[PDB]
Amino acid sequence: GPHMATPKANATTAKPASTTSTPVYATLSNAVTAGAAAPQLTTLFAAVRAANVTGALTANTTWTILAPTNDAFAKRLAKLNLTADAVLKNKDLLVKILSYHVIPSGAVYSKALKDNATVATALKDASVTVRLYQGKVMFKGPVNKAQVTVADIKAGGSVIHVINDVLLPPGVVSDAVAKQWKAEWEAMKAEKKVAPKATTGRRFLLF
Ligand SMILES: CC1=C(/C=C/C(C)=C/C=C/C(C)=C/C=C/C=C(C)/C=C/C=C(C)/C=C/C2=C(C)C(=O)[C@@H](O)CC2(C)C)C(C)(C)C[C@H](O)C1=O
Repeated sequence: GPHMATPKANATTAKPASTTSTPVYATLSNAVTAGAAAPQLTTLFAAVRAANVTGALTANTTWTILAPTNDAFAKRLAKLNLTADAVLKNKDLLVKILSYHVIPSGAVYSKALKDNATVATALKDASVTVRLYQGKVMFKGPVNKAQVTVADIKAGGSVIHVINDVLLPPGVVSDAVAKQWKAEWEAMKAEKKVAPKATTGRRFLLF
């Protein structure tokens, strides 16, 4: 018989903006404005904003982002012995790192939260392990681990958690730095062979 059909098409865009002060947010826009007003996420917002990724934050969008306090960046930065400006100007690294900070896996649930339960980030070949301790959600990766200090941030459409430290993907950490942590396991003397991929430390001041 008569078997004929047609294609489909649909799309929309919006750029809302409203600065308010309340315990519960209405949408992503509300969440961002909240963190932006507080210096607690100065560094983070500094990268997230400059990165121009905020555009992704829309309504009816379920996502899990990690907003680590300033101390976090200052910690990992001091330990890695690197410059922030060099990265701030480097869009490549900006999104490269921020990508991991985000979790497209979706709003995690306490019921699903487990010790072995792993989470997949936006960055390919990047995942973290879930850990339960003191009724808190702890994260652990291949290099450097952090713990969620304040979570359950009332948001609209999406959800964000506050961490004390920040985590970085494989390859971003230098050999020397990464070695400092590897030494802990090296002491055992029983693992697989691993080599570097890229180096870092290219920045000079000029007036
Ligand atoms: C862009 C983009 C993509 C990628 C987008 C990324 C990677 C976005 C990253 C966003 C972040 C990281 C947002 C963080 C957004 C973070 C936000 C909104 C954080 C809010 C934090 C708050 C309100 C914290 C509050 C408190 C604090 C901090 C305390 O310390 C307590 O004491 C008090 C209390 C009140 C609990 C894509 C790949 C999908 C491709 C798309 O085509 C596209 O276009």
